[PDB]
Amino acid sequence: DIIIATKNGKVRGMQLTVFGGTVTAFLGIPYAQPPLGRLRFKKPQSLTKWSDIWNATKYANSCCQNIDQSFPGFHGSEMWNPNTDLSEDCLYLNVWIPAPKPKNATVLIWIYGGGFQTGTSSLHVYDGKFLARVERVIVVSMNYRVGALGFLALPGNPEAPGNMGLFDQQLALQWVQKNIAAFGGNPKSVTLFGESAGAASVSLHLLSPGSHSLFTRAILQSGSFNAPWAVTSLYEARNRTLNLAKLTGCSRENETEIIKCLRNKDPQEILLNEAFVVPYGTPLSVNFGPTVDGDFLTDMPDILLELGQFKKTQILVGVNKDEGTAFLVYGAPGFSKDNNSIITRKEFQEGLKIFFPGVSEFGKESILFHYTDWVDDQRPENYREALGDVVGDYNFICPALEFTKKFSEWGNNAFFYYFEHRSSKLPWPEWMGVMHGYEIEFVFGLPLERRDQYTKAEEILSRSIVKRWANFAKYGNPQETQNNSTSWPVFKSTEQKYLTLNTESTRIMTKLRAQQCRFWTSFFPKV
Ligand SMILES: *[C@@H]1O[C@H](CO)[C@@H](O)[C@H](O)[C@H]1NC(C)=O
Ligand SMILES: *[C@@H]1O[C@H](CO)[C@@H](O)[C@H](O)[C@H]1NC(C)=O
Ligand SMILES: *P(=O)(O)Oc1ccccc1C
Ligand SMILES: [Cl-]
Repeated sequence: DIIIATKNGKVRGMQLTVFGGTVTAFLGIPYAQPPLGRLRFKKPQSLTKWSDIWNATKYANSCCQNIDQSFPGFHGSEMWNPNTDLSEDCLYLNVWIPAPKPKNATVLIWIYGGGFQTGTSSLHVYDGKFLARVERVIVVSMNYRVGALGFLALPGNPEAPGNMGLFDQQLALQWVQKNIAAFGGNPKSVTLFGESAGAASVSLHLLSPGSHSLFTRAILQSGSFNAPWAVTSLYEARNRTLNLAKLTGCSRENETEIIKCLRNKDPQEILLNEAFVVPYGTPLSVNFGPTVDGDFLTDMPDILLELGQFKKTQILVGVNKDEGTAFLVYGAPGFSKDNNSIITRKEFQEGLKIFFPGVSEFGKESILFHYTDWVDDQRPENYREALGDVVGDYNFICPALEFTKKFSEWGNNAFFYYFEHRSSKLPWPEWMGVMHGYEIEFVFGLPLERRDQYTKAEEILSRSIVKRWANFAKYGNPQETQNNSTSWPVFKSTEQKYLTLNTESTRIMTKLRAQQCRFWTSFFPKV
């Protein structure tokens, strides 16, 4: 039997055999009072002590959320869908520790993406047993509230102050601080890592004074707070909270009464109205996400970044070669996962309307002008490739690069990667390339399991990535020192060196998407 005593009480785990070894999993440990009843939309309350033991032997409830129903039965989309019961009672976390119990282990804390609207820690691609086994780090991941239940904002008013889901994450980092030493973890060596909204979450913890002392280093996969989908303004969070109230018939005059009304609704009624709090949406709509609450976030984060107001430490940042492709089949005319999606100039233009609904005629045209000046000729996939690049560059790549330059300008070592490998098992079609979210299985070490139909070259690549991530967490330096590897250089501004990740040749390059990103971060914010 394997029992650990934590501040709030005893917890029992279970033994897992991985790679001829053993890993101890503590799945579903509670870290806050369930935010039910009068607690909905509030910050998370600390947990009530318990006698007896807590059986942490299965993944807990996932947080209430709408599910992707565009491709029922298709693994490509359903692998991201929640794999545990949905419930408002969902504030739990997981711990994987190597066996035997480590002495002073570096800790990796995972934060999932999901556009702040979806996600759960219990996904197969976030299984931390491989990392614990192979690198002897301890892996932690938590569930946190998403959508309106987690980001509904009536700013000021503590009944629904905004950013609750970010505070869920923060209370969990706190739990690691007070508890991880009992699991053989080193609270002084904690690395946050996350992807998409997870990565943008990590970036926000870098700015939040309440998070400063709760971690050491940070890894941001395909995401940062300066991404255009990442932070809702005070003015439009307001319109959204109100619109949600009208739709749900909770429009009151006393703001606190509106919240009280919203508290006596079935989550389904709130989930089903979330999508219409906006006049026109995009496949990348974040209807309820982070705001400037004056608490977790004390000012507009672009200002804090620009002015050096963040945790001074090392960061590891990167993106995938075809970030934008994933989103083209959730709306763009002429696009399908089931054919090669050769679209026309008119389908491209219509495609911008989908992705940039609120921008001017001139704005959509400026994008067209920048991305359609090509050569030879008359290449049928021109418009197809270009639209994917538009969405990728604007939503992910350029803000990640920009974040990194700005962060590095204040003295800290930063490391940038460009993930170029399309998985051998990718269920999506070839034209969609190296998709958003498909580096994760490599980071978490799935290809190490050689019964899982990955090629050997993928096993090797994953092993190197796992080693780089682990060395970054342990030592702030994402090198692989033992197997004649390419050194990964710091990303300085001006020089802007980055490292390519692929199965064949690993290369140092400079100035990723220079021309494109010049268009986005300099010209485009003016339109
Ligand atoms: C673990 O490591 C830290 C250094 O980061 C040290 O301060 C702490 O005392 C160590 N605790 C032990 C002995 O496990
Ligand atoms: C609104 O109602 C709440 C709950 O009864 C009360 O606490 C608050 O003081 C009221 N505020 C206003 C502006 O009437
Ligand atoms: P992530 O996979 O969470 O991608 C989304 C989805 C919806 C909205 C925004 C974003 C970044
Ligand atoms: Cl509080």
